[PDB]
Amino acid sequence: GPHMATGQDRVVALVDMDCFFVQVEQRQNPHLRNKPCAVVQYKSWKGGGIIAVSYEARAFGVTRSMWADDAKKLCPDLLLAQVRESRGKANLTKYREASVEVMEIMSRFAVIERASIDEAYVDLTSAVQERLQKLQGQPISADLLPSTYIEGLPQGQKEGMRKQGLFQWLDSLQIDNLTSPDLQLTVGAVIVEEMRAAIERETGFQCSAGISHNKVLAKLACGLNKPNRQTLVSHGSVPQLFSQMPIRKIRSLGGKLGASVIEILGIEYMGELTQFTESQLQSHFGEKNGSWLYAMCRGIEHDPVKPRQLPKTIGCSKNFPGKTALATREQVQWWLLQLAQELEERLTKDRNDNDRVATQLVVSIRVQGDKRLSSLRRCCALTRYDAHKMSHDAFTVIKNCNTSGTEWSPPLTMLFLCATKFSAS
DNA sequence: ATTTTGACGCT
DNA sequence: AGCGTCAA
Ligand SMILES: Nc1ncnc2c1ncn2[C@H]1C[C@H](O)[C@@H](COP(=O)(O)NP(=O)(O)OP(=O)(O)O)O1
Ligand SMILES: [Mg+2]
Ligand SMILES: [Mg+2]
Repeated sequence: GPHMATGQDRVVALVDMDCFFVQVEQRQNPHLRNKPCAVVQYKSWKGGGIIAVSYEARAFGVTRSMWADDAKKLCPDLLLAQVRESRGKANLTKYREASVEVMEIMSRFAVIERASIDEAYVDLTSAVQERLQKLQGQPISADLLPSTYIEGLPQGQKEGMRKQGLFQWLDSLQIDNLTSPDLQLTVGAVIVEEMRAAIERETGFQCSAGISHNKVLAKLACGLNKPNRQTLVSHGSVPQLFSQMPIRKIRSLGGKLGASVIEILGIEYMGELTQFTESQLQSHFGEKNGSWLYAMCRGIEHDPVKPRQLPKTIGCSKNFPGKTALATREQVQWWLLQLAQELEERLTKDRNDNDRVATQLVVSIRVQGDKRLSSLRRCCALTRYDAHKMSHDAFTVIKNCNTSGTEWSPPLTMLFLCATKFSAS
């Protein structure tokens, strides 16, 4: 009762851009706007591989990882934008720069955690407290929440349903209580409406958001009403929401760990986890995972929003599948140089922008026939931002993988260079 | 022969 | 450190 934590101490939002790379391309090229569209990498093999899909194209069944040639079978009028190629490889600079546009806007509202190229968490707890003081007990008009869904409501047209749910929620709020978690989430949603309006006004890009008490629930909430909408998941909404929620839908449970939860416990839904003691869950999944699951299935998580707006690593990667695998020393050295030149360009820009220098170079390769994605991943010192030195050092680190008694055997099917371990500069 | 990323955990 | 998991 009075000593049972409820995980309602923070207001956390997760903002995630809608079909992000597509919107970047649609801003640049108005002919792509409001069309079935996808972003592809490469072209010669099966029309290229799709990495982002507009909602209009998703209605035809087009998905990420599809070859463009097959997507065209589902959607004959599908429009395509190609990722830039530089030095023989896909180059993601346009999307990294568009991401910075969005992150810098979000950072005006609160400190952010950059969780991917297109999404960030924000801890709105302080901002909500401030806004609740500026409010002075006044009620919250539905007009301040024009794109907000309240998960679980209404209870007892889709825009009409959205407004019915919001009306039920607001009618039940105790606006007189500055410590009420539900009121805090509501003010958080007002702030997120403002943040999302600023992103769209200042970049042209639309996004969705989740508002809840922790990162996992905010991320889950965000996807409930994509695109171009935001969703509030209250603590009270958790039992019903989790009662039919597949375990794999919760962040970190979409892979082998989640599959093992399902198999070992004989359950399907997140809510079913409440029927195990913390010790039982720790016995199956480890101390850390077990405690995390015990709290998470009750809607409780403590993972903080970390104050980090910039990536911690800067990497360059290229696969050489099938016949294109690298079988000569000239080939390996040429491609290591291509990757190192892109890396040097990005590192020099990062140093000028962000007052830091990377100090370690990680080199990773895959050899043809290896079942693992990396046959070798080894580090060396990164002492100067020079592409020829970095590529020579990478070659020195990998050269003893060549079992050729000029030739490279087995052929290399992947090269990867990554700068890590930044220090102030 | 989806690829190109990038954070964090384990030992 | 090097390897693995998870997800964008
Ligand atoms: N497997 C992959 N390989 C390469 N790039 C990928 C990728 N998955 C995503 N990206 C890139 C391209 C994506 O645009 C971007 C963000 O990924 P999301 O937020 O997971 N998906 P999006 O924003 O497109 O649609 P939604 O409205 O459902 O959020 O990351
Ligand atoms: Mg997105
Ligand atoms: Mg995303």
